[PDB]
Amino acid sequence: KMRIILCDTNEVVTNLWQESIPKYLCIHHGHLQSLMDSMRKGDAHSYAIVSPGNSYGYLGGGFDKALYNYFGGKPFETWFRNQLGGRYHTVGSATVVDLQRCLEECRDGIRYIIHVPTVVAPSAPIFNPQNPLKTGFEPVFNAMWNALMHSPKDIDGLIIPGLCTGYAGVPPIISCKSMAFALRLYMAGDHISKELKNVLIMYYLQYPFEPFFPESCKIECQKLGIDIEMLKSFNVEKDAIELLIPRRI
Amino acid sequence: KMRIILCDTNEVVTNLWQESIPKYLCIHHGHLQSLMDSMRKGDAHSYAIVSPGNSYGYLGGGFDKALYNYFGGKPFETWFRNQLGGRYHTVGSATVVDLQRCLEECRDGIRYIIHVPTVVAPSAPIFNPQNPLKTGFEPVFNAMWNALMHSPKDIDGLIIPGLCTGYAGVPPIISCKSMAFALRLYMAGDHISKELKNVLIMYYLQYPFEPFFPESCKIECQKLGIDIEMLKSFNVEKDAIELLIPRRI
Ligand SMILES: Nc1ncnc2c1ncn2[C@@H]1O[C@H](COP(=O)(O)OP(=O)(O)OC[C@H]2O[C@@H](O)[C@H](O)[C@@H]2O)[C@@H](O)[C@H]1O
Ligand SMILES: Nc1ncnc2c1ncn2[C@@H]1O[C@H](COP(=O)(O)OP(=O)(O)OC[C@H]2O[C@@H](O)[C@H](O)[C@@H]2O)[C@@H](O)[C@H]1O
Ligand code: NA
Ligand code: NA
Repeated sequence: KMRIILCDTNEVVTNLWQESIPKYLCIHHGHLQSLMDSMRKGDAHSYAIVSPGNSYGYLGGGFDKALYNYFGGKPFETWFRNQLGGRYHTVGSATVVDLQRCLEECRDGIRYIIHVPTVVAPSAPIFNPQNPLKTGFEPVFNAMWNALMHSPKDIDGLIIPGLCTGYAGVPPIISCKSMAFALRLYMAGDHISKELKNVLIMYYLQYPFEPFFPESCKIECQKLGIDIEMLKSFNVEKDAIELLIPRRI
Repeated sequence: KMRIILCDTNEVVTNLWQESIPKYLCIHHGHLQSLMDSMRKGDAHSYAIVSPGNSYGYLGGGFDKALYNYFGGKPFETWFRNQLGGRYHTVGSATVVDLQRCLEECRDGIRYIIHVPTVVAPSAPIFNPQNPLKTGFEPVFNAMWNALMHSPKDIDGLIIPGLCTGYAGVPPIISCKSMAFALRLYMAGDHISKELKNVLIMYYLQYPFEPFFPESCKIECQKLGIDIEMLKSFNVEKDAIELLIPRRI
């Protein structure tokens, strides 16, 4: 129903998206601006744009900069930061900014910006090859999961760029995988219970805590064709997402 | 106006709280249960309890366990998890659960539980001495900041235990410092602009990004008696919070 548009100027990101994801979803290699211009020859449709930002709402670089240019520059940034309460928002949070208030700056079919801080400030990458899990796989998944969970149900399409793949410095190979996983859970709809999705996330993030693996979910894995042994030993650095969410689903 | 009650069974945590914090705030060494029993000889008052939990809302250990016992055990946990949508909530998020619905389980003057996930699951500590900042100072500050920002404005008191100091495995000496800082910013009220607080957080977390340090905040530091040089070089492991928020304020 809701179209998901993955947009990014880095072909490495777009190529990786093509590989890890099975209409309902579209991939666009190129600038957001052009995708927007391109978004004027179809409906002759309201969207929300996920933007990986900083904890303060400044839009001085990366994807945020495209948003800054496209929506009115420095007055828009000023307005934007005020919508966020002008204060610190933690990485792990997500805030929807309604552009409808433009009527009090309006443009195209974009009504929302889902602000998801990926860095406190771009003073240094968040990534550390010593632990690609805590500084890569996990933060990207969380940012994607929150953006999806916060997506207004009234929109026609959701525009999302690579997350943490710019100033945050997370390798695309790592980010794309977590984005693909979050999206795969979301697209599984009700074919997988919420509880089982919770369990799949827990093992994907390598937190093998048995007490949080209910028997009902074990029965559901057997019914869905998910190998429980491989689930309990899922290694985010070597195993395919398919082992958690079979495409047959 | 709003009373803040720091409660914890670990005397190391309570002792450290005494040292890093200057009525409006109370410290209680002891079990939450007894503080609640104690909370019946004063008003002859509605509170909110901050609870450091996991991403799934299970209440099987630590402070959450006290909540589990006190509010109805396994039916309460079941109800609690449903209030959270029965799904994954990221570390960095905060969700207020209204116990008012008890009338459809009601007890004392507690109306809210501010659920702040500090771990995905208690399968291992989140702390790593290799980087006490990214795995200690920062996550504790974020959890405290969010709990405070999410505190309902209608409550009389806010009950908070040590955050990340149990199953998360963050040393009290580190956690208490970040909790003290978050609380010091909050208690500074309007005596410090929101923007300056943003800057103090940024440097406290060691993200020295100059472009995010507005000139107006520099002028405000000079006016408030804050040494800008020491701000730009604040070292969370060696410098006193006082250097960021002078007690004279
Ligand atoms: N105009 C654009 N169009 C499409 N994609 C873009 C554009 N500009 C950047 N991108 C892509 O968007 C992705 C996101 O990178 P960033 O914007 O840098 O975000 P990430 O979390 O790394 O970093 C966010 C941080 O960087 C700051 O610019 C931003 O304010 C925030 O503090 C990258 O894969 C990048 O190639
Ligand atoms: N009954 C109690 N009364 C007062 N303080 C208590 C009590 N039980 C524990 N505490 C204190 O509360 C603090 C919080 O520790 P945890 O509850 O373990 O929480 P922290 O983030 O480490 O870990 C949360 C994680 O542990 C799990 O139990 C919980 O569900 C979550 O997954 C500690 O300083 C601990 O001494
Ligand atoms: Na950005
Ligand atoms: Na707890």
